[PDB]
Amino acid sequence: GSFVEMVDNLRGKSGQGYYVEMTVGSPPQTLNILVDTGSSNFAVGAAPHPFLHRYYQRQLSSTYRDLRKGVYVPYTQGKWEGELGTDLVSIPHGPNVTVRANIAAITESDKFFINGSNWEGILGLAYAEIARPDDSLEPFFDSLVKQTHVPNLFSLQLCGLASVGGSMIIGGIDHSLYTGSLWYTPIRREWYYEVIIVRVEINGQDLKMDCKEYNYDKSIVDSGTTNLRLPKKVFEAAVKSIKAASSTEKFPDGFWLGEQLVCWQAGTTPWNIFPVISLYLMGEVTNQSFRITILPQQYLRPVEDVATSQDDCYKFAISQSSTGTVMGAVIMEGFYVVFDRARKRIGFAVSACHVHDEFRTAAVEGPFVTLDMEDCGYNIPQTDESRSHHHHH
Ligand SMILES: CC1(C)Cc2cc(Cl)ccc2C(N[C@@H](Cc2cscc2Br)C(=O)O)=N1
Ligand SMILES: [Zn+2]
Ligand SMILES: [Zn+2]
Ligand SMILES: [Zn+2]
Repeated sequence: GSFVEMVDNLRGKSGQGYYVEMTVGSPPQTLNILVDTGSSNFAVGAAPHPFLHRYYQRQLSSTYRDLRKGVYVPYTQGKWEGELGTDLVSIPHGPNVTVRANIAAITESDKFFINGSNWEGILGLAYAEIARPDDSLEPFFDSLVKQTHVPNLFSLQLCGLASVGGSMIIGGIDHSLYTGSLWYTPIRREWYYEVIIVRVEINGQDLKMDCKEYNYDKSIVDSGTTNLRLPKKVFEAAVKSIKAASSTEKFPDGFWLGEQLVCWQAGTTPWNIFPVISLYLMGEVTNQSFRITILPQQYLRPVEDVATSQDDCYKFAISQSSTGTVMGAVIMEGFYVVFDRARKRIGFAVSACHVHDEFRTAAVEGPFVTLDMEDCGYNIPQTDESRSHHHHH
């Protein structure tokens, strides 16, 4: 389990995320577990399901312990529930260690497991504050670091239903996985991997919004979300600008809504008419920022259709949010992303696995200096619910 032993430890399907192999219990049960930086629970399918043929069998693990407490996790479009416990956990293609970690055994779920996902669980890599049922349930990566000498850092190379590969390096940075500059942006608060967007450009034109609109009500880096997701005012601005550039094509509404493909004749897709998008992230130095630039190849995603082998067909992978900006697989695929928990920051470098345009490339570039501008962070109104709960830690 060197960094060479962790290179190419991820796999996935397109638009259904990336998974890593983990062994739970003794004797080991090997399971394919989705890597999810936008959540904080380790949870694994643990009863029969029509879309699963393997799951975690608690009864076959001699080292399993029941915490005698349930957890229930509702999402916008489904849910899971289960029994908490602890078991022994290792990553065959990751560090050479075993840890005792919390595991939610998923006993029931709705619209969580889909047809041909090929993962049987979720590895929440975010921080304790967002773990269910409360932040006292220690997340997997926190247990890894407290129990071993593994450095407090991990990095993801996610390479661009269709197969996809990648690398999760645990406790390090592998220079083979990126070229050129590694740029860091501060983690704003340790809950999600929350960051601050100071500027957005579409083919060099500034959206000119109050910078707080970009981060309303947060901006996060989330490997468990497919799209780039944008607060509604920002989404409208961006689509208006993207439509302007590509105006030689008049797409149906449903395309802009992510509901419909649009096609061209095989090999003739007019990429040059779709703009690059640059997101400027707050730099470590107080005046500075740096930009990540994504190609339209990143935000226009291919689906090989069924009455269409003659055609190249695409889905628009930028969608509206009412919960902030989410930089999902659409952003991360271009990049080597370093989650530097130890130093409270997130690095970006251009990935060595590159989905590149004939003329242009996805880029990581700085610094850019701002005499002033602003605090671009948004302060989420504090509920009485969140104010009262004690955090004796
Ligand atoms: C992290 C995870 C699995 C959490 C989740 C829970 C539920 Cl109930 C439904 C969809 C998702 C979900 N949706 C992704 C798409 C997706 C479905 S499976 C892996 C991925 Br990435 C998204 O909204 O972009 N992601
Ligand atoms: Zn293996
Ligand atoms: Zn108290
Ligand atoms: Zn607490």
